[PDB]
Amino acid sequence: QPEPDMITIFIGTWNMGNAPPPKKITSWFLSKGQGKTRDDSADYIPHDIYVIGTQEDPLSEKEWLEILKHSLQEITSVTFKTVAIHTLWNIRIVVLAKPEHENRISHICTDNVKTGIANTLGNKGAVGVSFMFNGTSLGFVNSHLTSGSEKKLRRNQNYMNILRFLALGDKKLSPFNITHRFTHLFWFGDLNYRVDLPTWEAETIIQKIKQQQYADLLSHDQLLTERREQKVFLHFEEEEITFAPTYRFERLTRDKYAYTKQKATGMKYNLPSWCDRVLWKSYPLVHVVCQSYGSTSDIMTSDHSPVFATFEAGVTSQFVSKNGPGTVDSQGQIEFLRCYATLKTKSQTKFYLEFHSSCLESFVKSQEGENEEGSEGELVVKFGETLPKLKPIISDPEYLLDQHILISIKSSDSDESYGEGCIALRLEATETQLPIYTPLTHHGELTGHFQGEIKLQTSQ
Ligand SMILES: Cc1nccn1Cc1cccc(C#N)c1
Repeated sequence: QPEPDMITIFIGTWNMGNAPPPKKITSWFLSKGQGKTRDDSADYIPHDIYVIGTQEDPLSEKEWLEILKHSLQEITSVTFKTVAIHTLWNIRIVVLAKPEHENRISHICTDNVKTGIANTLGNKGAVGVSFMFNGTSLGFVNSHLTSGSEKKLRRNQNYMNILRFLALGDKKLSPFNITHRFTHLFWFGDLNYRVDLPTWEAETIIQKIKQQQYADLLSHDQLLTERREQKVFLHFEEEEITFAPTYRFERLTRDKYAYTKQKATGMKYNLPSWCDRVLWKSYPLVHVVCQSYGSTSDIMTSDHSPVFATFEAGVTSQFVSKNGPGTVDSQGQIEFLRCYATLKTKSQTKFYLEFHSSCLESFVKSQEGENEEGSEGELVVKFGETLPKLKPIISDPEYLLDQHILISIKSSDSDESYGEGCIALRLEATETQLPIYTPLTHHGELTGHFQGEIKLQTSQ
């Protein structure tokens, strides 16, 4: 029975508004309603992995697991295995997989981050799950960020605290936060970004939604505008939104947006908004295609509609050769030529690199580079031809070209990372000097660049 080279992943996000669900929620798992929807001809075909994020979830873990498993069994006739379930307050993530994947899944990690301080600590934050699927790392984050049209800066701060402090994936990757630890990272939830238009435009906004004319609303979506200005979710993707705003509805219909200020809302307006979102970030040149992104029309127990997204995602097998794992394969090498880092830092310490990869027995520390002044005020750290030759565990090009090298640039004085990036080994050629590039980030913010050339030797 062959190992897959592709899987399909369902991502769901639903703020349940502290209400039990209705008896039927199958439309959610089938990607039916508004937006980019799944073809009817696929309805019996199970996804490989279902990841369900809920917010304001009033159910026990047991109660929700029963509803999810029975939902998927009715759809697919498959009894899904529970990979992980993790709850922080009323924020929950559930990972379910086809039984045929049970022995493909390992290294399951769960964590949560509570956001805010005092007043603002007690119900917002994130839960997450990570695991290996054969040779591929997968990470999943469900976050409920700060509410309120006038708190986009707080939401961006929540994002940075979640990606700094959520402890998922391989702890040996110590310089790297979750935005570098996974082949595929899915981040979803009630991100709570609003359509930033005047309160007096509420009925105009409703009109536009009834006409399915979303262009002038999306141009004011705080998540799209904040992402465009590189304030949040740097280097994440999102599919185009072609579904109505998922918030704020009157319960038990989808016919009415309830936007007016009420004591129940702290006298705040809730203009129609795309609160409920799915984004992702995959390593360079790994196959990831969004095949649905939409909202249900028939689940109305909450003031939010459920959102679905599905993805094709490239996966690799757990590779064994006569040599690695357990030794190097002398027929393989990774060389870096003419490499330099450009850092936004004002500091004057020496810097060294760390190369981390599951194609190495352990990470590799370089010698210090040579600092020069850049023409426009920057620090340029030159490595020239000084970088250590990396010794992969397996030389087979069917393995090695699918791998990635994570790069950290660290201060010699403090050993702290100033920047983290990732280089794909999916090169146009082997035994050939080829340009490489990655931006560098720290706490998910741009801190500089790493560029140079690579020369990859495989056994072919
Ligand atoms: C195969 C195995 N033995 C111990 C732990 N695992 C990984 C695991 C745990 C729970 C659910 C799944 C699935 N699906 C996989």
